[PDB]
Parts: sequence; C-alpha cells; structure tokens
Amino acid sequence: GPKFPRVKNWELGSITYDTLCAQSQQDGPCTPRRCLGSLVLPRKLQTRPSPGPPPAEQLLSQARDFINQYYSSIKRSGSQAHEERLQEVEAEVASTGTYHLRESELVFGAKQAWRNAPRCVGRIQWGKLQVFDARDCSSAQEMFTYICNHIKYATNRGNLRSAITVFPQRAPGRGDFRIWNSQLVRYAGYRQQDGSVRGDPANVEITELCIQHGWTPGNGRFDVLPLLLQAPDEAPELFVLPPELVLEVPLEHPTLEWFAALGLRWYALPAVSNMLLEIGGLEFSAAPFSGWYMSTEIGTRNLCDPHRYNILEDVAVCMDLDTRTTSSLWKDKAAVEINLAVLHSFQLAKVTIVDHHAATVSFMKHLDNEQKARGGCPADWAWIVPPISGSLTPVFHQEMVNYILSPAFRYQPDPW
Amino acid sequence: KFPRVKNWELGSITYDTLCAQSQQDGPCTPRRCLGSLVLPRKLQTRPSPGPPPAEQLLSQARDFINQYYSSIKRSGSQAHEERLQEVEAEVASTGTYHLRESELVFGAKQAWRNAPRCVGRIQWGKLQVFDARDCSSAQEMFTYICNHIKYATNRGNLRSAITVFPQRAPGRGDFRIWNSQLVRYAGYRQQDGSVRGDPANVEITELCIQHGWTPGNGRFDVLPLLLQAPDEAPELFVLPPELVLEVPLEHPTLEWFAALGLRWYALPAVSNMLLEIGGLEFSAAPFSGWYMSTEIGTRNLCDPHRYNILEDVAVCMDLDTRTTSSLWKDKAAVEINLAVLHSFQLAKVTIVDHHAATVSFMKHLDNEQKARGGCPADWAWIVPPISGSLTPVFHQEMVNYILSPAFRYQPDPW
Ligand code: HEM
Ligand code: HEM
Ligand SMILES: C[C@H](O)[C@H](O)[C@H]1CNc2nc(N)[nH]c(=O)c2N1
Ligand SMILES: C[C@H](O)[C@H](O)[C@H]1CNc2nc(N)[nH]c(=O)c2N1
Ligand SMILES: NC(=[NH2+])NCCC[C@H](N)C(=O)O
Ligand SMILES: NC(=[NH2+])NCCC[C@H](N)C(=O)O
Ligand SMILES: [Zn+2]
Repeated sequence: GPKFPRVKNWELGSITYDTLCAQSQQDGPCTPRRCLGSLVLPRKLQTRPSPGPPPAEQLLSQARDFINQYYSSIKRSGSQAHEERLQEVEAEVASTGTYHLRESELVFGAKQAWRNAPRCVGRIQWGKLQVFDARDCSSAQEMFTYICNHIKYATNRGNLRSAITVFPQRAPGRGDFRIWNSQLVRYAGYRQQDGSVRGDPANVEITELCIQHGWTPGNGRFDVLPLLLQAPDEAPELFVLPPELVLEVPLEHPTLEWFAALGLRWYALPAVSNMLLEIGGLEFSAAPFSGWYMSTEIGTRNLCDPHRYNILEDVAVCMDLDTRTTSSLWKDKAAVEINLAVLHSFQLAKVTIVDHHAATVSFMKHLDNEQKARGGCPADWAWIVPPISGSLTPVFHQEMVNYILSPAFRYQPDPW
Repeated sequence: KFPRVKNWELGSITYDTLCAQSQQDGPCTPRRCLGSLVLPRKLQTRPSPGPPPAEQLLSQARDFINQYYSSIKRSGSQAHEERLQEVEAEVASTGTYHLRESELVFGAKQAWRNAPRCVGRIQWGKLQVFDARDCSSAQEMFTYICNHIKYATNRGNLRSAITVFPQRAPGRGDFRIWNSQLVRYAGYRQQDGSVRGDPANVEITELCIQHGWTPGNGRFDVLPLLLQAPDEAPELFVLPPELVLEVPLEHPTLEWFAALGLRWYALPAVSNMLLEIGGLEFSAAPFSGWYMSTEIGTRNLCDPHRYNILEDVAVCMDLDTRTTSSLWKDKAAVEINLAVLHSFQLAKVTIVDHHAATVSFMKHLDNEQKARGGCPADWAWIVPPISGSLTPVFHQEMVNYILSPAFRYQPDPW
C-alpha cells in the first residue's frame, strides 16, 4: 500500500500513515542496523558551539524553507509578498551572513517548535502560546526583568498560561545569551560531608556553580536557586528571585493526615530554560518556555526517582507497608498515594495541573487533529507514556513515529 | 559506530559493540524511528514454497556452526571442520541441511538470549529443549504438546521449555500451531457485538467452532488446539483439564474480590512464533517459561480491549470513578496486580512480580555486557505496563538490533 510508515492503535484497531515524516530534514540516531530510540541525548541534534559563521549556502536553504512554511501557514505561498520576503532574506544573508525574523514570523516559529516537540504531551495547547519578544534585551540585568515579567504572567496567580520569552539570537564571533539554570525555578542540591545530598540531587552542579559565583547558600531541602544570566561576552551575573513571584504549593494527602507533616512541597511553574530554539537557521540560545505541570512529573519523577527526592520508602513506612519484599507492591502503592497528593494539593491551591489520564487523552485528540492538518505527528513513545500506569492510559496502545521537524527545541551544551 | 549507553539512575555508561554482529535490518532509518511499532511491515517471514539461495543459506549456516563450536571451546578443531563440510555437502545436494540435536539445543537457548522483548532472559541458560522433529502427524504434535505442558507445569513449579517440530521445507506446507498460545480463554461474540471471554481470542475461537468445536458460554473457557500438519486442514484437540493448571483469583485483604470469580492459567506458552537457527526455519516451535504478574494483572485483565475489568473493581472498592484525577484506575490496577501475585503465591505456582523481574534483567544486562559487549533490548516492552519509573529498567538506555539465532513473527496460517 502507501509508502510511508503505517501506524496502528492496538486498542481501537485503527490505522494511519505518517506522511509528515517525509518533510523531516535532519537525520536522527537510528539506522537499519540498530535503534537508539530509548537514548535521552543521542549525539545528533546537539547544536555544538559552532564558532565560524554557518555555511551561507546551508543557512540560506534553512531560511528559505522556514519562510515557505510561514507563508503557507498564512495561505499566501507563491505570492509576491512571499517571493519578496524570500529575496529579502537572501539579500541580507549575502551582505551580513545572517538575517532577522519579523515579529509575526517569530510567533509562528515559536509555536511550530512546540508543535513539533516529540517529547511534549501537552501539544494540544500549541496554538495558544504567549510569545514575548525580547530580541532588544542588551544586559544580563535586562534578562532578569523579562524573566520576572514572564514568571508573573505565566503564573497568573495559580491560573497558569503558556509562554516563552525570546532573547537575542547568535551572532558570528559574538558570545551567546545564556541561562545557566535548567529551569527558571529549581531547588538546590547540597553536597554533604557523608557524600549524600540535601534537597534536589539533580541541581547539584548548578548549585555549586551559583556559590562559586557569589550566592550565599541556604540549607533547606527546598530552597529556590538564584539565576545565572549570561549576556554576550560577559561572565554571568547572579540574580535572586523575589519570593512573591515564585508561587509554591505545600503538599498534603486528601485522607492520610500525616502526609502534610512530611513537609513536602513543589513550585507551580515549570520553565525549561536551557534549550535552544532554532527557527529557519537562526539559533536562539536563551528562550525559556513554560506551561503547566502534569502530576506524574512531580509525584513520580521528581519525588520518587532513586536519584531525586527518593521519598518512596519514607512514605511506605508511614502507610505501614511491607518494604522488605517487592511482591507487596509497596512501591506501587505509595507511588499512587504520592501522586494523588500532588493532584489534590494543586487542586486545593487552585494552581493549574493535569493528570496523566486527562493529559494523555488530550494527546490522542492532538494526534487525530495533526493527522488531518499535517498527515502525522512526531512523538517519542518512551517519553509520551507516563512513568506510572502506562497501559492504563491510551497512548501506551498508540504506535508512534519519531522524527525531527524544524522549528524545534534542541538540547545545547552548558555554557561552562 | 559503537553506541554509548547510559543509566540515568546510577550515572554508569557502556558501549554496545555487540550490535556490530547484526546481519539483519530493523524498521528504523536516520529519517525516523519506528521502534514503538509492534510488527515489522516487511521483516515478515514470507512463504517457503521455493528453496532459499544456496549461498544465503550456506553463510548463515557457516556462521551458526562457527558460533556453536565457539560455545564448546572446540573451534578450529577437526569435528568443526568435518561439521562444516557435512553442511556444505548437504546444502549443495538437497539445497538444505539439518541440525544435530546438540546444535538445536544451542540454537534455542541463543534465540531466547537474543530476544529483545523478553525480560526473563537471565534464565536463558536453563532451557529444557524437547526435540520433536521426528513428528509426522497432527496427533503426534498433540502428544508432544501434551508432554511439554505436563513437564513445563510440573505441579506449579514451572520450568522453562521449548518443543521444536519439523523445520520448514521447500514446496511443502509448514507444520503450524494455529493458536497464539498453548492455553487461551475463548472469545465469543454475543448479541450487542460485545464479547464474552477474551476479546483477543475472538478470531481463533471462531476458527475452532468452525472446525467442529462445541463452544461454551463462559469467560474463561480453555480453548482447544488446532494443530496443522503440512498441506492438510488442521485438527481439533481438547486439552486434558488436569494438564491445564489454573489459578483462582482472590485478594489478601479485600474479602469480596474472590466474588468476582476471576481465574487465570499458569502456563504462558507462545506458540505462533518462528524459530530461526543458522538459516533453517521452524514454523512450529512452542516455548514457555513463567508469568510476570503484570502480564495478567495489568494487560490481560485491565486492557480496555481485553477483560477490561478496571471499572468493576473500582466500584467494588467504592472509588470516585467520576473524575480521572481521583486515580481510581491506578488504585484498582495495583490491587488487581496484588491479587494476581497473592493468588499464584497461595496456589504455589511460579510467578515473578515486575520489580523482582526487572531487577534480574538489570543483572542480565551486566552479565551480558561482560560476555558479549552488549545486549539487545526493546525498552518499550522491557519496561512494565505500570509503575514504570519505579523499576530500574525505566532509567536504563538500551540498544535494539536483530541477532540470530532468533525468534521472529510469521504470518497466520489462514
Ligand atoms: C501547557 C501545558 C504543557 C504540558 C502539560 C506539557 C507537558 C510536557 C511533559 C510531561 C513533558 C515531559 C516532561 C519531562 O519528562 O521532563 C514535556 C516536554 C517538553 N515540552 Fe511540554 N508541556 C506543556 C507546555 C509546553 C510549552 C509551552 C512548550 C514550548 C513552547 C513545551 C515544549 C516541550 C519540549 C521542548 C519538551 C521536551 C524538553 C525535554 O526534552 O526535556 N511544553 N512537556
Ligand atoms: C522464565 C520465565 C520467563 C519470563 C518471566 C519471561 C518474561 C517475558 C515477558 C514479560 C515478555 C513480554 C510478554 C508480552 O508482554 O507479550 C517476554 C517476551 C518474550 N519472551 Fe520471555 N519470559 C520467560 C521465558 C521465555 C522463554 C523460555 C523463551 C524462549 C525459549 C522466551 C522468549 C521470549 C520472546 C521471544 C519474547 C517476545 C514474544 C513476542 O514478541 O510476543 N521467554 N518474556
Ligand atoms: C533511559 C530512558 O530513556 C529514560 O529514563 C527516559 C524514559 N522516558 C522518559 N519520559 C519522560 N517524559 N521523561 C523522562 O525523563 C524520561 N526518561
Ligand atoms: C504500541 C506499543 O508499541 C505497544 O502497546 C507495546 C508497548 N509495550 C509493550 N510491552 C510489553 N511487554 N508487551 C507488549 O505487548 C507491549 N506493547
Ligand atoms: N509541564 C511542563 N511544562 N513540564 C516541563 C518539564 C518539567 C520537569 N519534568 C519537572 O518535573 O520540573
Ligand atoms: N512470561 C511469559 N512467558 N510470557 C509470554 C507472553 C505472555 C502474554 N503476555 C500473556 O500474558 O498471555
Ligand atoms: Zn528507532
């Protein structure tokens, strides 16, 4: 039959063909000899610090491609405005080596990048993104105001709104704009005398980096880290976030009264801030984005991973479960309750949150929408299926095709 | 070239060099990954009415024979030389050859070892291989299958076993076991198009009734076996109720769970896959080990397209099945899985929970990294259907590729 990947949903028995993967213009990590689909950071997208200006010839084709995408999105492909905009980009790349995006083109690409994100289960909201332009920003100090502005708008007092803030793109020879922190809001990791860690083990490096840069560290298990903002060709400056802007939620269980005594808590705004946003060849090294949490992110990964807060055993001891044997599913039982606590604690604090059931269901809807609009959707199975109750959600039964489409968010090396 | 594989829970790293030995291609390409697809659009095992190119077959045979003599530290020896010549000789003359019982036993164990989707491979070295190649009739197959079931079950102390029937032969129908598993509960399509029993077995259940089986009206009705001998319509055989050990499902604390009257058989025995060793193909080579609790309690009982008993239990547990955020589903999924472990443990039948099971797989990865420099694993199948990140495999990067000997999927006989 058709000569594109055949995709099946074993739950409903339905079939589809992904023709959108044909538009992919960037190889991934797999090969016919072996699949590397479960790898987190395959050395592919890795936008290494390319010093010398991009091959004019190359950047141009990537640029003419994005432009075409833009005019098609506005249903004016082949028109005179389109061809002129094309001539305009080619011209500016011939006399400078780079080029600039128009306001509406940035908003377009910003959304396409989210839309194209293979690992994001919340893409059904892709059409609703508040893009804040900040390509005028000229200081690590200015970078701090924008971020604070963003956190204020995105948080919206518990009624979260998706957004992204785009800072200046890269310029040949000139240093990048960077946010050293992985997220705009993260908890510190304190290395100990015994070698263990206090707080979030994930953020041990950045914490060590904030201290080596002037921050006077605290000693709690949930201290909000300061921000390290790097303007072009300058050492980064350290900025502390105003406690009022950083909204948090204490965690309690709906019926296990003792859970509140655990003193666990999490912030409301998830803001990935270390990824690179690539549009038509241009590379925006600092373009933090944020939406709203999906409960398993907190209640299973952050709170239960062996290398994170790892609270599974403490909570199981409290529920008086048999932790001396795996066949009692003590881990499964506690993990469920901890997740319920996160859901319940955000609902009570009136903060936006979505569970893995509701979430995944909406992603199925997003899949069906994209099947019609683009002929498929690039999705990373291992990442779309929730860390708990996999087959209990519909995505587990949906085969998925993963590939790279541009615009896009890519991982990028740490500035240090 | 050699993939770097990391474990994010420990921060460890390794280089899979074994993937280098892959002579077969998968579904992925640099343009896009198709690793989450269940079946190969093309990797199918097309008919064998015609013989396979003497060259192709000959190289896969030389390779297997080389592998076999390595495993017994007798490489380059005389026996090795003379065994290669025997194969050269048979191939050239009949366009095929045959395996020595010892070699077959070696293949089987390797096939299991190379199976990317099997999480129980730490046991790969302990496989009871039954040679049933001197089988000429469907009635004979039934006896073999009946003995395998008896041996495999062993009163509840399951033991891994595989039975290998005649290999495939040019212009000759394949010996085939029509059923997907040796034991499976019937799926009867009732009035409102719904289904009584096991929805996955609606088709096979209909083929049996079509060949004269007297169906029942129950959810858990042990289906009969439709064994087929070359170029001959299949035969119907009913499995002796005693040989079919079954487990009644109840709950450690929830008194009413038994009420639901659920039950499940003890012997998991895939019977529709094809075993390929050194180019030879065995269209009928059933194998069995023992269940991992999640296969029954999560997929079989809770899949929406299986017994889909998730809501019932939730209601009995008096759960807020109103909204999703009450996690009524996750809650019932756990109990049902516990009930499976409890029931099997109470009936003294072998079973392994997913935590215990994935822990042994981690070891296997280690043992294999040291023995071959890697281990082909399908992450989507190795990670349990529930409590995924709660197990260690969730945090383990894996490489997937095809090695031979190997188990493959093949077309349905009808
Ligand atoms: C509004 C609700 C949204 C939800 C519920 C959602 C949810 C998710 C989840 C569950 C993940 C994986 C988290 C993890 O495993 O670490 C993810 C990853 C991602 N999301 Fe979203 N997302 C949302 C908004 C956004 C926005 C606003 C953007 C971009 C403009 C976006 C871009 C991405 C990208 C690039 C990734 C992958 C990052 C990585 O590899 O760590 N998401 N999202
Ligand atoms: C000793 C106990 C064993 C355990 C606990 C075990 C467990 C598993 C599990 C959980 C799966 C995934 C099943 C599914 O979701 O469909 C699997 C797949 C598989 N196992 Fe095992 N296994 C065992 C023994 C064996 C034996 C004896 C063989 C072969 C000689 C074998 C060959 C395979 C293969 C080829 C697959 C993939 C089957 C498919 O594609 O449907 N396993 N095993
Ligand atoms: C090793 C494995 O790829 C890794 O643990 C992946 C699996 N799936 C995931 N899925 C999501 N959403 N987030 C993750 O961090 C991961 N980690
Ligand atoms: C579509 C998806 O590939 C499919 O549902 C897979 C996922 N993981 C699985 N894992 C195991 N162990 N067994 C299966 O049958 C599956 N099915
Ligand atoms: N819903 C989101 N936008 N998530 C972004 C990633 C959040 C990250 N997994 C965390 O637990 O903090
Ligand atoms: N442990 C095994 N031998 N599993 C074989 C596959 C069993 C199949 N998943 C079932 O539940 O019927
Ligand atoms: Zn792949």
